[PDB]
Amino acid sequence: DKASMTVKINESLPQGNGKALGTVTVTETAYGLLFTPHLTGLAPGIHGFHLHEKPSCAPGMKDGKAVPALAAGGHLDPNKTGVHLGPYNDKGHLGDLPGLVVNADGTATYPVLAPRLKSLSEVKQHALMIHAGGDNYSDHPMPLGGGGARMACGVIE
Amino acid sequence: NDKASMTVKINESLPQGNGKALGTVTVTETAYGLLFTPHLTGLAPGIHGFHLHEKPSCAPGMKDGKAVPALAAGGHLDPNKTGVHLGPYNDKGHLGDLPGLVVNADGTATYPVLAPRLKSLSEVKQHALMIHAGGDNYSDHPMPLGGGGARMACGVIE
Ligand SMILES: [Zn+2]
Ligand SMILES: [Zn+2]
Ligand SMILES: [Zn+2]
Ligand SMILES: [Zn+2]
Ligand SMILES: [Zn+2]
Ligand SMILES: [Zn+2]
Ligand SMILES: [Zn+2]
Repeated sequence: DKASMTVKINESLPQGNGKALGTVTVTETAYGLLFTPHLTGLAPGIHGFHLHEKPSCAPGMKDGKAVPALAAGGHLDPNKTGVHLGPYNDKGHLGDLPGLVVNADGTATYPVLAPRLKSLSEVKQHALMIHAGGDNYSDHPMPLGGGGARMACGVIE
Repeated sequence: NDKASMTVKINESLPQGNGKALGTVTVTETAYGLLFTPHLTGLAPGIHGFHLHEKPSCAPGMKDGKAVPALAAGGHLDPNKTGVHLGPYNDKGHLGDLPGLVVNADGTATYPVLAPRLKSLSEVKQHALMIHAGGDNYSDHPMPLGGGGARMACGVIE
C-alpha cells in the first residue's frame, strides 16, 4: 500500500469553479512527494505549480475586481521565509513545486518530484495551484516566479 | 551558501560521428541530489529520454554492419546490476535513469530536472549524458528502457 492520494483540479474563473480539468496524484516516495498530473485543457508549456496556504479555490476581491482562486492566499511557507525560491531550496516557500509541464495537446502527464515535502499530511488542507505563467524559482525578475494569474486550482483533502 | 557544480557540452549524435553543438547541461549538487539544468537548442519539442550511460564515449558504434549513433556509450549506468529501467525515483533500477528532458516548443531545453538518487559529481564523471529521440515512461513496459529509442545527442561528463 503506497501512501498516495488524488486531487481534483478545476478551472479558476472570476465567478468560481469552471470545468473539471482532471486530477493530480500525490505519492510518497523514498525521495519525497511525487506529483503525477492527469490534466487536460491547459496551455502548452511550463506553468507555475504551487501549494497555497488556505484550503480554498474560491475567487476573491482585489481593487474592486474579481480575482480567480484568490481565497487560497499566498504560498505555503511555515518557515516564514517570505521568499519564493523553488522546489530545491530550503530557504524559500515550502509550497514551491517544480513547474508543471504541459504537452502540446494541452495535457499534463509528466511527473514532478518535490523533494522537500515528505508525507501526505504536509499537503492536506492546502490549495494546489496552477498559474498562467511559468516559474523560474525566483522573485526576480517577476514576483513568485512569474506565475502571474491563477487559472486552475484544487483543494487537497 | 555553495555547492559543487560542473558543466557538460552536448553534441548531436549522428551515424557518422558528432553533429552540431547543441549547448550545455549544468550538473549541480543540491541537498536533494544532482540537479541537471539544460541550456540546449535544436531539439524536437517534447519530452526525451535522458540517461547516464556506462562508457565515457559518445562515439558511433558498429552493429549489424551499420553505424549506430552514440552506441559506444554502452548501456545505462547500472552499478548495482539491477538490469532494469525504473526511472529516477526508484532504487530498484538503473542508477543512470534521470527524469525526462523537457524541450520547449521552440526546440530549446531549459527546464531543470532533479535526479535524487545521485548525490555527488563523482558518481556521474566519466560517463555519457544521453538524449534520446523518444520519451521515457520510466519502465521496460510497453517498450524497453522507457521507450527512448535512438540516441540523438550526447555529451561525455568530465
Ligand atoms: Zn502560486
Ligand atoms: Zn513560492
Ligand atoms: Zn535580471
Ligand atoms: Zn557563494
Ligand atoms: Zn539511454
Ligand atoms: Zn535505465
Ligand atoms: Zn562511475
